[PDB]
Amino acid sequence: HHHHFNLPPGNYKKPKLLYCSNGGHFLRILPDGTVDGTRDRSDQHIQLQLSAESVGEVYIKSTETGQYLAMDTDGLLYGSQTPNEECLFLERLEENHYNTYISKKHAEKNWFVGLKKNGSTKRGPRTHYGQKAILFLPLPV
Repeated sequence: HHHHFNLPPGNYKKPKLLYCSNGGHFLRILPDGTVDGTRDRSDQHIQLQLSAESVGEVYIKSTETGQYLAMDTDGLLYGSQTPNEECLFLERLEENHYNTYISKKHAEKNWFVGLKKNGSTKRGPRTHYGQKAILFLPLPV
């Protein structure tokens, strides 16, 4: 492991909104495969079904479109029509409270799912432990 194994509480039974502490955006996977954040709680593309692969590993799937959150080779989040290596994230507790999502594929590089204050996703290399951008709270839909 390149990362700790503090796991967040909760389960994957229900879809979640992934609310980002940073700008208060919900992670959104748009139908065209774009990923960003929106503050609009009624948005139909922020309802995400997480599911476990191995313990601490998740897929993050748009319930609306079926797209999997994925991070590509250059660290960009995208919506994938099919689950692939890029779609696995290490879901961890952070600051004893939040959820973070580390690209499994790029775990050694500490590439996280992150939203900027302006609602744009962070590119993997731009994310780091310590950032607000990487901190998510899974909220009930």
